[PDB]
Amino acid sequence: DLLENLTAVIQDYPNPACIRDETGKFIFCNTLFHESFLTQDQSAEKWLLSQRDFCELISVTEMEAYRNEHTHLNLVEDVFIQNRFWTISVQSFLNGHRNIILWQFYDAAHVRHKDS
Amino acid sequence: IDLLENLTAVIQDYPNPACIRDETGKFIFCNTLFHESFLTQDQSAEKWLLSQRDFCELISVTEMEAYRNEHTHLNLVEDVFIQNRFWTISVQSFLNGHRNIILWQFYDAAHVRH
Repeated sequence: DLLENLTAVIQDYPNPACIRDETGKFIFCNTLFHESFLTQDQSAEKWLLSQRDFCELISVTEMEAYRNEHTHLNLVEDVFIQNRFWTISVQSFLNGHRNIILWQFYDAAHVRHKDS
Repeated sequence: IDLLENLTAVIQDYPNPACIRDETGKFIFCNTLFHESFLTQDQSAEKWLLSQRDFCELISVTEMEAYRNEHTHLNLVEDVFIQNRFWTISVQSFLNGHRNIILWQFYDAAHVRH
């Protein structure tokens, strides 16, 4: 199914990434997500809740991404986490009516905007 | 078990046009919405690309990404006019074995929060 395929992509993905469901559960976090963020033997949820400003930002972005903006690119830009600035894309995928939400973390300097 | 196969499955019925190109510039897969939005006459994606007059930046960015040895960049090519409307196109490279594949995803716009 979609979840298995997305997991396979993300686990071969060379930056931190994770998959969530509509309930806030972290379904899967890739190796680099663990190595970047989960270095206190802590759960992804505990990590998230410890990052006040980021949690507040990504919570709203994630709701916008999966409820409204399936055809818009949803980014949280230039957020400081774990001694670096990140930019995070948030995208939802449907399996039937089940939303599967992807967070992909990029170095903020590795995301470039440019007109046509 | 291919990265390419898994990625194809993810984007197949995803509600944005999206396509995958190989490192040489061949279209290797276009999703359903890509066909519906862009290939309405069953023309090749290759001919559709050649017809575009607003693709200078997209093409330049894609060439650079096609040869990258690291796969962590996201390039957003904003306000590309195709036919009669604007798209924002993201460009990402993925490792498939030892070669690169390039994913284009087509959005109505990018929404940035700080």
